[PDB]
Amino acid sequence: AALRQPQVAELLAEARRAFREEFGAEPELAVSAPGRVNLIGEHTDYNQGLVLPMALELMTVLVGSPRKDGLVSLLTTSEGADEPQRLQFPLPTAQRSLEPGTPRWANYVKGVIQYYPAAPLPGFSAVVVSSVPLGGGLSSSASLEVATYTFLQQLCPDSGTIAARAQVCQQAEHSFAGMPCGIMDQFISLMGQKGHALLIDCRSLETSLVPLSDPKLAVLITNSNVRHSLASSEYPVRRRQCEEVARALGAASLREVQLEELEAARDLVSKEGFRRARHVVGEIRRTAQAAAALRRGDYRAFGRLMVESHRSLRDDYEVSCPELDQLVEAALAVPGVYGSRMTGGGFGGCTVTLLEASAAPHAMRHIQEHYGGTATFYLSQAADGAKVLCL
Ligand SMILES: O=C1CCCC2=C1C1(CCCCC1)N=C(Nc1nc3ccccc3o1)N2
Ligand SMILES: Cc1ccc(C)c(OC(=O)c2ccncc2)c1
Ligand SMILES: OC[C@H]1O[C@@H](O)[C@H](O)[C@@H](O)[C@H]1O
Repeated sequence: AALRQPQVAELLAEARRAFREEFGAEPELAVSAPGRVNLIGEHTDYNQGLVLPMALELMTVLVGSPRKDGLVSLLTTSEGADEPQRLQFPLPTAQRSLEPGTPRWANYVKGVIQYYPAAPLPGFSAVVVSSVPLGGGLSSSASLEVATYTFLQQLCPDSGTIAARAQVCQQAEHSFAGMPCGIMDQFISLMGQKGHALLIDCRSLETSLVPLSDPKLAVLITNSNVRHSLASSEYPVRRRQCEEVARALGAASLREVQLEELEAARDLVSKEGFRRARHVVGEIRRTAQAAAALRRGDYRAFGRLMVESHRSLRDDYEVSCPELDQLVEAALAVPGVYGSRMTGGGFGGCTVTLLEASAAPHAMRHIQEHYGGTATFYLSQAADGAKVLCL
């Protein structure tokens, strides 16, 4: 009974009802954008590396209608949202630009509106709902940024590219939520497809849609139900650390750097600096193998790379925590688990376990009553990206 069921028809239903009640009318548009689990490729995106996320059935829905009066009126019904649940503001102009503040959940919608590249953007009324656990490491913020962006395209079609929309959503994250993220979470929330993982090349911005085509197996996502303080603080520190190496090795990005390179050039960089880049340059290689493992149906190599990916995160990148360490070591003990790791930024959030669909229900007995803290489970079919339903 720890396993949360998606209930996506219900989430749209609740969003419509709450719109009709709040604004006096049926909403004209529904949009959705999913949260994400990163199978492997941790802390590689911002080092121009490779990531292998898939989109979750956990999503953010905006239901809404254009206004004439050039203002934005928002209601969120998400339980975890900080108060107030409602915010109204005028559209930004040459004169007045939006600014982050209170409430925080609105900062994501403001940021996307502030950097939306097309015109003219009319005002709108919208209800915001999400089944993505808020700050639980499955990209609630990217799904609300991308759900917002998708709603704005219905108001004012952009004439742009998938990467342009990801960088808009990424800019809102940087400027309005003070989180200097890579492109992974936005890219996956835009481009996900049911029954596929998405290999992203964060140097070239090439993307591959890789079938998840053994249904014998599952990905179990485990919510540790913690966020440590160091989370917010440490993500940029790591990022600045990766960039100092790249300075010192005359590389424009760590991507360009290979493990033979870094071992021969230690003297050039810090002992921390060398171990930060040892993850990244290590990780990027492990992903490329994990992609090529997935296509060959080599579940057991992908598994083992995954554990390497955790051990590099835990020991070299130091962005795991005892709770994650303990959900991973606990998963890796269960026969038919190919692999387990922390996913996303770390310091709390979720693990992702690759295992047999028959073995998965053994785990949720076991994890719940052999996990120090409280487990929540998602059994994730790989899902669609950003979607529109005309109402
Ligand atoms: O405070 C933090 C720390 C950083 C991680 C982060 C949280 C909070 C920020 C604002 C409210 C409190 C939780 N929210 C999100 N994301 C998000 N808030 C949403 C609201 C409605 C719909 C979808 C949403 O996704 N991320
Ligand atoms: C990394 C990897 C390698 C191989 C396989 C078969 C993988 O899993 C799926 O194909 C799959 C996952 C979840 N739901 C359905 C299918 C994953
Ligand atoms: O794999 C680490 C990831 O951490 C995420 O939470 C962040 O939003 C991504 O851009 C990426 O840096």
